[PDB]
Amino acid sequence: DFWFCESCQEYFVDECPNHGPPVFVSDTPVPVGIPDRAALTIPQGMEVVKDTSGESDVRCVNEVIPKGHIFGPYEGQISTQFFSWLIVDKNNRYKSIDGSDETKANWMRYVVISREEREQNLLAFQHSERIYFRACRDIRPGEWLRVWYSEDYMKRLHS
Ligand SMILES: [Cl-]
Ligand code: NA
Ligand code: NA
Ligand SMILES: [Zn+2]
Repeated sequence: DFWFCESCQEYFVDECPNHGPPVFVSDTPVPVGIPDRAALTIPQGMEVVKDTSGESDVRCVNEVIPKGHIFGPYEGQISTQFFSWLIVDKNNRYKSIDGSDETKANWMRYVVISREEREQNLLAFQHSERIYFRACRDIRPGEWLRVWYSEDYMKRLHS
């Protein structure tokens, strides 16, 4: 697996020759199995906004999230067969990562998937059989997170 530099629109081994290594943002540590575990894992600088209708949305708060920042991995149940992400395993077979159980998943389950290219600020991709989201532009405080599939990820899933 090779990381993609959003700034250069090129791939690299482990360190971009012009921007350096990938920058990863850690989830807030929360023990698995506890109530509302997923929402509590939200990194500092982000907020899970739950409404009275039971729906959730996620926003940047406090400081800009720079383009290229990586979030994840997406957590949940992994199996061969509303919150399901496909991965292509080492044996060229599909596996599904399911964030349905809020006690086992992480905050990324609440990220809204949007096909509107104007609002997208995250791109989903696979690295080492896990799903990550990378900021495809700077995300300013108050901006809602909106994810779509990276081109490489869509090309990978067609196999
Ligand atoms: Cl990918
Ligand atoms: Na932030
Ligand atoms: Na959501
Ligand atoms: Zn670069």
